[PDB]
Amino acid sequence: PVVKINAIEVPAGAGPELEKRFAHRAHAVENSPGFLGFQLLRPVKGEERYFVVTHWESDEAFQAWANGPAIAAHAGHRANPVATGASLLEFEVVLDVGGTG
Amino acid sequence: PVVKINAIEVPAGAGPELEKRFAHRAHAVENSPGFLGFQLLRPVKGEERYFVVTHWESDEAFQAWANGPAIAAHAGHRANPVATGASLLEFEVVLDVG
Ligand code: HEM
Ligand code: HEM
Ligand code: HEM
Ligand code: HEM
Ligand SMILES: [Cl-]
Ligand SMILES: [Cl-]
Repeated sequence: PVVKINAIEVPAGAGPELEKRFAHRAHAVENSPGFLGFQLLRPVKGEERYFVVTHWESDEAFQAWANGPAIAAHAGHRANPVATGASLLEFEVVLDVGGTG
Repeated sequence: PVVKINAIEVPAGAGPELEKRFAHRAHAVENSPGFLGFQLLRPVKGEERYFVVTHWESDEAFQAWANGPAIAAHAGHRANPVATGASLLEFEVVLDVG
């Protein structure tokens, strides 16, 4: 599997509103092919950006969503953005273990 | 829950060996209190560092481990470490959907 993280620059003070918007749209990507879930991570130390950590079965699955449906879903909305930049960080999962055994 | 990521600088070429070392030691943290697992993420685009993404029930559980047992578990071992730097990135989980 792969991990695609949007590392989003959020002005100081804007975090609560950004979190509210993500919580409201939390199920926006549900059932997209190859999609395995996401987390929104609020920065506490060592990073100032929020990390939007998304998980996919493959890079092709991610690319299909990001280039097609993700973009199309924007028409007929528009409130924001509060973010002032983003960087996509892309990775392959080498290992994934749980906490117990 | 919280996420503590060690973002480790690995020299080009050293990735395979680093991955081998983590795979061998993959269950080193198992059953530590508050520990919920980890992933090792190999960088493909937009980052050059490996991300060691660890999951904890609380910051306190992480701090207990990092300051105590994680350090003590090094004695009586030698490997020449391949990484050339690391940054701990710390976060709180706002939402986690499947
Ligand atoms: C510069 C480019 C972009 C801008 C300005 C933008 C801006 C926005 C804004 C304003 C929203 C609505 C949030 C709100 O206020 O409720 C949104 C939602 C969203 N964005 Fe974008 N975005 C961009 C690119 C992308 C890309 C490239 C992706 C994914 C590959 C993406 C994925 C999403 C998703 C999944 C939502 C939630 C949609 C829903 O609730 O149905 N965005 N974006
Ligand atoms: C999968 C779950 C995702 C959700 C629910 C989501 C939702 C959102 C929302 C609500 C915004 C507007 C933020 C604001 O008010 O400033 C946004 C912005 C944006 N998203 Fe995400 N997104 C997701 C994944 C991604 C991914 C993986 C990417 C990268 C491929 C991405 C790229 C972007 C970009 C480029 C923006 C505009 C940021 C800016 O203007 O500086 N999104 N997304
Ligand atoms: C500059 C400080 C550090 C150095 C030089 C260092 C170096 C190393 C080396 C060489 C190994 C063995 C890898 C192999 O098989 O070759 C190792 C293992 C490990 N390190 Fe460290 N490390 C440092 C700090 C830390 C810290 C702060 C933590 C956690 C908070 C940590 C957590 C671990 C863990 C969980 C292992 C797996 C081994 C086990 O305990 O069974 N290290 N480290
Ligand atoms: C929980 C799973 C973890 C495992 C299995 C693990 C394992 C390892 C291993 C095998 C090394 C040596 C890598 C090499 O050969 O260069 C290492 C190095 C190190 N680890 Fe991790 N680690 C874990 C989590 C952490 C965390 C959360 C931290 C954050 C403090 C950390 C801090 C360090 C540091 C500071 C080094 C030395 C990096 C360098 O010398 O540049 N480890 N760890
Ligand atoms: Cl985002
Ligand atoms: Cl590490």
